[PDB]
Amino acid sequence: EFNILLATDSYKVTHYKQYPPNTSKVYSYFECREKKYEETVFYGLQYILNKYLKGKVVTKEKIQEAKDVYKEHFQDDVFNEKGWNYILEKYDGHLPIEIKAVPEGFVIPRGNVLFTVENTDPECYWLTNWIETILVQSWYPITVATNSREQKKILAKYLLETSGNLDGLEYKLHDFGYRGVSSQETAGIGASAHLVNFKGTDTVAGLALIKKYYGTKDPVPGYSVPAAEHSTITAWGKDHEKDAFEHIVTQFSSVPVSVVSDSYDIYNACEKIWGEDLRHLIVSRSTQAPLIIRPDSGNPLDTVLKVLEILGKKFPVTENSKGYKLLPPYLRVIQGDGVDINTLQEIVEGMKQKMWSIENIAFGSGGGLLQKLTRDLLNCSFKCSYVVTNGLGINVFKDPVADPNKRSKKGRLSLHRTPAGNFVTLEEGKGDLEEYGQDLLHTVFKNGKVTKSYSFDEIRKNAQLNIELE
Amino acid sequence: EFNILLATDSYKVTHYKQYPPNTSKVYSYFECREKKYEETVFYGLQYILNKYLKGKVVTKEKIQEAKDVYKEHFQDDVFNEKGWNYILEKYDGHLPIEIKAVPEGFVIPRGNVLFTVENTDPECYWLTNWIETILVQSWYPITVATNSREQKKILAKYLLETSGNLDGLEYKLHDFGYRGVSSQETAGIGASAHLVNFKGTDTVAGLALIKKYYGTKDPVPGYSVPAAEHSTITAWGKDHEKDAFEHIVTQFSSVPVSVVSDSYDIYNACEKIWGEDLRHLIVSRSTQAPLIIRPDSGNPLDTVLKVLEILGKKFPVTENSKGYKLLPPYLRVIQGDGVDINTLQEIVEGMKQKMWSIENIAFGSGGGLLQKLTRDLLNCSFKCSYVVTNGLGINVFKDPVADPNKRSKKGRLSLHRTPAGNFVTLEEGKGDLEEYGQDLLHTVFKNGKVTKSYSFDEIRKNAQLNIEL
Ligand SMILES: O=C(Nc1ccncc1)[C@H]1C[C@@H]1c1ccccc1
Ligand SMILES: O=C(Nc1ccncc1)[C@H]1C[C@@H]1c1ccccc1
Repeated sequence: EFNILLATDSYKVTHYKQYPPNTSKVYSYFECREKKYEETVFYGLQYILNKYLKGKVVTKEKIQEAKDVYKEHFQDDVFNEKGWNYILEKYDGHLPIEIKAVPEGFVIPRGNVLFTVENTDPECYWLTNWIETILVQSWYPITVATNSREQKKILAKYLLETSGNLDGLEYKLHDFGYRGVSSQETAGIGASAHLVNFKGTDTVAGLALIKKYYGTKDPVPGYSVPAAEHSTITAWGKDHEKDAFEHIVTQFSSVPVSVVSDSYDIYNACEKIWGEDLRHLIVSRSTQAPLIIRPDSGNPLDTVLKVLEILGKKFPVTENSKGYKLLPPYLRVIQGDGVDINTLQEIVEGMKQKMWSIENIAFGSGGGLLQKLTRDLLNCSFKCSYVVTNGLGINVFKDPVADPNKRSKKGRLSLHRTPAGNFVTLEEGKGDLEEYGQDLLHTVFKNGKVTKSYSFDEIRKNAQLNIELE
Repeated sequence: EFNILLATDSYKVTHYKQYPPNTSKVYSYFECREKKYEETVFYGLQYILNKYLKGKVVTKEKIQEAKDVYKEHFQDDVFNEKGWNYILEKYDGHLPIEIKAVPEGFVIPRGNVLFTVENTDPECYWLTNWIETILVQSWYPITVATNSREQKKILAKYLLETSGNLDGLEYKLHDFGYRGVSSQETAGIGASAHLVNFKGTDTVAGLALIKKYYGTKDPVPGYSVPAAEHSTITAWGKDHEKDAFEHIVTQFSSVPVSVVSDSYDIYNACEKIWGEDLRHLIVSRSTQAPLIIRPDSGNPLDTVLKVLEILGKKFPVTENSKGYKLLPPYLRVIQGDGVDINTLQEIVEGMKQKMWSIENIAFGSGGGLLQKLTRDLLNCSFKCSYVVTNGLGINVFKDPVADPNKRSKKGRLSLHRTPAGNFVTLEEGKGDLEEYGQDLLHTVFKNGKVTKSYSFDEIRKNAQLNIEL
């Protein structure tokens, strides 16, 4: 049982006593603060609204539980029982909050308002920032989606250059991160964010999240193929690696199959086992059912290049129309060790310099894709910009003397199109002057109800690369 | 509804067809592989066993659900419906698996077996590695607990050096990480791991997890105090920072209170607002209720030193018996911006060089404590080391030519004390020779039941520092 009264930073329990007396409104906003990663994919708020914020989220039992915990946690009675009881009694436990947000999947430059939050009842001035903690966790799906999309840009650039098209782009970066994230819940959220950009995942948790909170026309948003792990090779005994390989490709003779080949000696496996002993089982395969050789150790670039060099001398290689080398269609490689945005770039550039088409390769990324990310990467941050006290609206902000990068925006905010068609965030309520047309934010949550939402299909469309659009 | 059939890496769905025919046993183990972090705190498995693995985890509906998902996900029928149905029918959906583990809270050098997993029914040879993905997520609480403990070592060293004792050590690193982690579930897990070493947290989710899965004799495992955020200062208006400060310290006059002081100018706030205008509200406070000034921007070391310098000239400073400067007991500082294990070390060393006692300072850490960690830090890894095929046991392993650091252990494993009192992992079933005393791994899970559990108090005792001991 999730309890929103226990889902905030402890200190926020004490904030209702700290605001100016007679404050009726606290209005706050989220941005990926300006400080690469020049643009961000807005994704993941819909999950939070539906799972945690909507409907009757306050009960008598939840109030009592919070009261009991905080009494011990603070060694003192500081919890706002009356304020929560008010929400329970007046609104049947629905949060009197309004949230406006940019559409999910939208690609927005850094330093723009992405969503805003304010209380709709003056008694609940304290509620706006109570829910900061839970809303700020949107940093994670935003950051995974953004970083995944940046890798898609790299792949698109090199695939286009070496092959002349973008065929298969959406399968070129595969999610291997299930074991390498910090929890089951994180796995689902992160995998779903990667699927905004790609269709390949082994993190099964992502599928159910998308189906429940977003939805797609297709039965599932992501796909995989049969593949070995070291245990299914090594279990055969060291002297029987060939027997393992033969068994596995024969079991999966009519679908693609990935086979980890570095259990003992990746180079021997490629040149002698695949390239000689079992070559007859590989050259007979369909182009719809390639063997995908998987190295998993060594310097990622050096190993990929050597694997390709080996395979190129054992199998028929062609030269595509762009002048790049191409393995036969029944044979491909996947590099799934040590892959992050930096090493991805290094590998594709190294392949290009050695005249290997990016058609030859796919990438798997685990920790690099879903775990090795923090809220600091995009400076995802939630701040109060406007309050009303004694009936007077005041534009408020922070501006620390030793770090201008932490300055926050002032007043009521709105998001607009500029005359050149770019985004601009207007501060100090200046959107009301109507010199920049209509506010692009939409009300997505109001008084316990989700008022606007997006399918996963629409999110994917919003998050497309320009090069995909053209 | 969590469905264990959907809680694995997709490729594992296909592995039942890949093992050698006539394989009746797959035995696997977890270690923090040797490659700084020389010893690791084993913590978090009990959470996973109880939340996800125990009891009736297979149902007819869960089997059909997985069958339906995998058909679309693979565009093919590759799912082992028969194998899962066997578990449902024979074991009432309880997993025929045995897991043996070192006690939670134990501090073990890198490269040792921490837990092992094996099937208890020959039909379920494939199940051992099905659950690799979910068990390997134990890397997270192990790594948080370990990294938190390493920071405790740094704090203990410098606190002892500058003050002569370790009073308050368990409150010196406070968890600020709730907003900076990737999910609600991660928040609870990570916060609980930090609480193995410390008692201060604002990540409330950690308390409920500990209460549910571990338990403590005291009502709660972690504590906090009232504190401001920028919004409760800035809401007063730029020209009214002093009014906000005054209101807040007066509201919380008899308890400790942390007040963020850098909204506009941290140095002005310390020297003029706290140090002059409101000084009378500070020097009147109890030792049990200090003002805790909180900078939150600028170079962490430079800002801490400048804050201390300012306060030292506006408030009476003493020199303790070790020769280090000490603020009055009603005034302390907390640095809660940009703190990780590296910058923590930098700050305490810088303070020491400038003759400031570590008694003066506490640290808050958020992303650095709970998020900026990966499975690679301690090389947490799960590997098959033993199989039985055609009734014969075989010791198995990987040993990639280009990376000896990825070599895995061979055969049946056990963990023992050495004659000098250290730890050793015995391979190839050599523990059976009985030359190294009892195996330190205990059965914690067998056939759907959690067979051995630890309280959070026991875990804390096991994870103590030597200096504490
Ligand atoms: O290579 C694989 N899958 C694959 C390959 C090519 N296209 C799609 C999926 C799986 C063996 C890789 C894997 C998957 C999940 C975790 C760890 C390793
Ligand atoms: O300083 C604080 N708490 C504190 C201070 C000293 N001892 C214990 C807790 C809270 C204001 C810090 C905070 C807490 C949670 C998230 C972000 C920032």
